[PDB]
Amino acid sequence: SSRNPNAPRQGDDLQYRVNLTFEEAIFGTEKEVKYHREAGCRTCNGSGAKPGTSPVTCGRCHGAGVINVDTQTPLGMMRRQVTCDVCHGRGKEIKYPCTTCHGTGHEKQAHSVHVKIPAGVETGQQIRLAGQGEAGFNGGPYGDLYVVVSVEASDKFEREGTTIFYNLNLNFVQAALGDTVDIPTVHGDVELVIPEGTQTGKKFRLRSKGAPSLRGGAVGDQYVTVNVVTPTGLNDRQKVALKEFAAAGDL
Ligand SMILES: [Zn+2]
Ligand SMILES: [Zn+2]
Repeated sequence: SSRNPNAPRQGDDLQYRVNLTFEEAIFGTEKEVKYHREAGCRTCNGSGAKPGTSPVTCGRCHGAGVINVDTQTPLGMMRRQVTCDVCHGRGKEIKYPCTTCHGTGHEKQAHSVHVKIPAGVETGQQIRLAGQGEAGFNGGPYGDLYVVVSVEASDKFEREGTTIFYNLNLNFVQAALGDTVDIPTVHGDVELVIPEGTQTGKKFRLRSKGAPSLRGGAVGDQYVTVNVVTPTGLNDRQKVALKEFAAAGDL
């Protein structure tokens, strides 16, 4: 959005997709990220000239970057500026460019970054790290680095925001008579008491066993949801107990 062709301009942004485990995301964590950015030659100090040589005033534009283009009218003179045949900038140290960056002041560096992942992130949350990402032009600023969280599934839990979700399979006997089960939690295990008579679908709410909130909130909750499993692959002693169960209870 500026007419000066050699105006300063910010470098390209970068994106890193970082893979987390279910729990890494629930809690905090930290990673070092290794990658190759374009950074700006340390070998030439940013000007693409063999050290001990120098950019020099242009052998056409005479230090202007532009060629005045003057045309005689009846009433006067027309001046058109067109950007220089050669330098397109200011100087012209092209006879001796830096060896590594082939003249443009930008070296492929190897870079590493220390990232605090705050507790509670979900897949697709981004973090902006200001300095990182690619080199600016004509002395402009450095790009930003953007990491997107990508969270791996759990074998036990589903999640959504602060809330954790666990399904409990109960058998008929446990459902009818009640029972006490150990319930997995991202914070460790928790004993839960199942009343006698539990209907399938029942939702139990464990307070503050869910995920920490990004926006300063208190920890969320883990909701346990009961599923009653019909039994299958039943031997004859088992089918007798049930037929005998049926009879006891229509008497
Ligand atoms: Zn260089
Ligand atoms: Zn020139």
